[PDB]
Amino acid sequence: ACREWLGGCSKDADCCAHLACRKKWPYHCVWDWTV
Repeated sequence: ACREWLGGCSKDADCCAHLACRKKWPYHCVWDWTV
C-alpha cells in the first residue's frame, strides 16, 4: 500500500514511487523532481 501524487503520505520513501512525501505542506507526496 502506498499513496500516489497528491495524497497523504504515511512514509517518506516516496510513498508509492518517483515521489517524495512533501515535508513542507501540503504533506501529500509530490513528484521527486518538483520537490
